Amino acid sequence: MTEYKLVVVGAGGVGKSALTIQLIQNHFVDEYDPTIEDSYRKQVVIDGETCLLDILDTAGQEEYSAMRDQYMRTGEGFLCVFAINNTKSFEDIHQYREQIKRVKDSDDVPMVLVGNKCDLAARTVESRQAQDLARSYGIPYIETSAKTRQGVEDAFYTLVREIRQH
Ligand SMILES: Nc1nc2c(ncn2[C@@H]2O[C@H](COP(=O)(O)OP(=O)(O)O)[C@@H](O)[C@H]2O)c(=O)[nH]1
Ligand SMILES: [Mg+2]
Repeated sequence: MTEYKLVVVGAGGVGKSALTIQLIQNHFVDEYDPTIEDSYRKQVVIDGETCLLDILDTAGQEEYSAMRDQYMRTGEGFLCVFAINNTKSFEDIHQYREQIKRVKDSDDVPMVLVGNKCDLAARTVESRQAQDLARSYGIPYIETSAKTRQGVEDAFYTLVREIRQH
């Protein structure tokens, strides 16, 4: 049984928590108390090999924050969540994809830019924009929607596949 860390990072509201709890409790949550920071684990099987995945769903909390930075150095999988129907999450992934290079002090993490909130018609972020920003860094782009587990499997799976190959 291997152990991988899903270092999640994105805008506060894209649906990072609702995505984690979904794979765990299995239910759409509209308010999972944004004022809560804890590590959510999950034992599942990727492809004939069970592997404990310590999901790291950071929360809000302002002021001093040294535990979130320490996790950026310990975990390895980076699920850069970005709500396509928000736009601010996109600008949040631009800078969020620099501090990761700070912590590890290098540009070679199994990075993964996911676009949450892709189960609606209001598409403020066209796929061409996320394709020109993610493809530029050389990172895979996927879709996700906690409102129906749509894409949640393509993100978590492709994440363990990037850490294994590395
Ligand atoms: N339609 C839709 N709304 C979502 C989705 N994920 C989050 N939201 C909305 O965004 C808000 C924040 O969700 P939540 O996951 O609790 O916040 P987070 O912890 O910052 O991700 C909620 O009020 C939801 O209505 C999703 O997959 N689909
Ligand atoms: Mg939250």
